[PDB]
Amino acid sequence: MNTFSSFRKHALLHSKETAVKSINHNISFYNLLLLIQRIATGLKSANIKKGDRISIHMGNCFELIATYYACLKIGAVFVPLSLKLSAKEVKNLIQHSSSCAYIGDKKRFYETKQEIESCTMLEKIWVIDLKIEDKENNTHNWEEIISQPYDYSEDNIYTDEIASIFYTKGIVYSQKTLIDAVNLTKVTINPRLPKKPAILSLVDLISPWSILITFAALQKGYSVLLLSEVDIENITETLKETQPAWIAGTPSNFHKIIKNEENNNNSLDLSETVCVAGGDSCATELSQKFFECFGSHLQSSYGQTELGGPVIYHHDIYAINEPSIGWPLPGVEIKINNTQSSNGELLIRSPAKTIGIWNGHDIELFPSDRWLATGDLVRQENNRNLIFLGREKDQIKIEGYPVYPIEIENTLIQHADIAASVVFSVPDKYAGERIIALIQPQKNHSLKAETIASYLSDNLAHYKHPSEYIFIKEIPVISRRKLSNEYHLLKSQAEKVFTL
Ligand SMILES: CCc1cc(C(=O)O)c2c(c1)C(=O)C=C2
Repeated sequence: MNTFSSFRKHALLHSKETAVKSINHNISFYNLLLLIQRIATGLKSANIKKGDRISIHMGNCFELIATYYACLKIGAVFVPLSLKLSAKEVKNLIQHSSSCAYIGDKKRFYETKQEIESCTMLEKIWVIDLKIEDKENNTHNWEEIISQPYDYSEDNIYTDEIASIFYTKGIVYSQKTLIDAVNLTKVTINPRLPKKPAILSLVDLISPWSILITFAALQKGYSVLLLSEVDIENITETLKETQPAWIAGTPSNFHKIIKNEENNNNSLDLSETVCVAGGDSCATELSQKFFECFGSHLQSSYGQTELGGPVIYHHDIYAINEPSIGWPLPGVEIKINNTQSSNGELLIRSPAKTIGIWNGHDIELFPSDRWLATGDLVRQENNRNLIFLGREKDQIKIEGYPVYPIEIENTLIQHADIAASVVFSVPDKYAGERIIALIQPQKNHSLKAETIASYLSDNLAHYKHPSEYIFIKEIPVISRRKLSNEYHLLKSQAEKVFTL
């Protein structure tokens, strides 16, 4: 069982349950399968064949998930085009990917029309809500692909065959890569037992992590809630109405949800809700601000397209007082380049092996034993939790020993008088580097400098101690490199500078 057959099995055994819903629409598992079958028939009637690449370019809608599944059913290689791409970058990917067809919605197509319609290898262009005067040549209305009943034609799909290309470099997934990537993602979707759960991903469904989440949720029998851009702009209001059991988002997504409660009397109840902050870093500081706002125990996921899917999962960030990213998922193997130290660079190999990189003309094959160098520094505890020591380019050297800003910042944020902090170093003639702490005092809370110093005496080794404190009422926009370059400016704008 491949990804489409897994969906079809659950769809046919739980046919009347809701598979996908929006605020004002819903489709059952069975009716979703019927839509998928119609699209497949339309694709094959348009002479789309196995191995043909199809660029997909649309916002969150039921047709997007059905189109993925229709591509999987007939073996058409789907190529999702991020909504963040300009018209210029969209056309480049259509050309680079050697796509011969394109499926998009009205908003994205009309932003991109000449570019799309000037890619001459595109035999078919299907647009949801295509305007009638634009039905001509190879541009078709989406209705034409579903106008014909399912023809019950068979499909021979094999696990080694290409399934999709996800551009960061076009990362090629086989059917097996997707099976294994969804299997990793399934382990990270753990809604609480309802006293039926709906899954929400705030990342666009065109983006690989949401694709995997959606497959994984449907295969577990959950419904998937799809939100529009305006729905997410009004996320607190949307959440109060839709009440999903599980929410994936960026750290920025959840920071926004926290901010909205400050100014919205009627509190949103996320206490039963399981929330997963997804990224390539650590969510420890977010998790604890997230707990005293909502009483919810934030989780995190760590992965990237080159590793197939999520590879490291923290099912309870707030339970670990040090910054940490969690535990390798099943089959995930790690290596820490920590020669002669306890801390080192995290190297990962994933059980979801991507096939290679599409370079326009050939697939650059990956030796399936290759490790990925993350650029992140870790230490592995006895229980195999990965303590997160930050971004390797951010480490500081003090008397030869490495110092990790993320670690100092996590200690600093524990103080109630500190709203936020950023630690970085500046050059120093005879010490090499000097540690600076940029401290943001909590509003109203009166400042107070040696308190920080004495606090840090009690909690970090001396060599990690900042040599200097810059008190600033707002920290600029975070890149410790840029702030280090602005060190003299920061001091001149500072409300106070304390030098030890
Ligand atoms: C599909 C590969 C993948 C991509 C991304 C991303 O945010 O780009 C993420 C993860 C996996 C993840 O586990 C949390 C964030």
